[PDB]
Amino acid sequence: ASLKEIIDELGKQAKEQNKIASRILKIKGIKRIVVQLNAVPQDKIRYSLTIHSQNNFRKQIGITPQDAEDLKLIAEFLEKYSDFLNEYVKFTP
Amino acid sequence: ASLKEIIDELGKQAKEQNKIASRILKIKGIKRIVVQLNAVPQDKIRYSLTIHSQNNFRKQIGITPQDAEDLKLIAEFLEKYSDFLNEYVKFTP
Repeated sequence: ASLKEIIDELGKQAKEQNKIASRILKIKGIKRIVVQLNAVPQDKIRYSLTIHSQNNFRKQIGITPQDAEDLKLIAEFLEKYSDFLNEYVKFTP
Repeated sequence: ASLKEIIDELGKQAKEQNKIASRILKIKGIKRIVVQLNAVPQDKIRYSLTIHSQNNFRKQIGITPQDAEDLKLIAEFLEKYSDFLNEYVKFTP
């Protein structure tokens, strides 16, 4: 599944259910942080990326120094898809 | 306030109160993401860094492509202090 494909599936699902539709993005090279894409309905669908631990998935992530490389890789993912994303979808304000 | 100084103040406060003691870390160059250091008591004090939005401070942050640079700067902060931190404190597992 390409990013676009996941976007499209999560938008569809969120629209049909009128609730948050989420999916883990399998970004290469990330060791510990789990990245999840969410489609959030309002009126309208808005997207966000949330980060998560493995150990306490539903809780808020507690970052440690060992997450530095993961964080850079998330940053790089965002830049690589930035132009596409900003044309293709709208994010939570 | 140096990092060590904030660490020491948050450890002291968390120990005296038996509850989470938090403080925003004023890391230079970060535009939007708010970084907060937390001291969490168990038995023992464990530290975490959490990230936050300005707009929905208490909610979970929804990352967007515009946060890429902030994320890199957090990564760089973590690497710059990594050796000190891993000697000086213990993190949430």
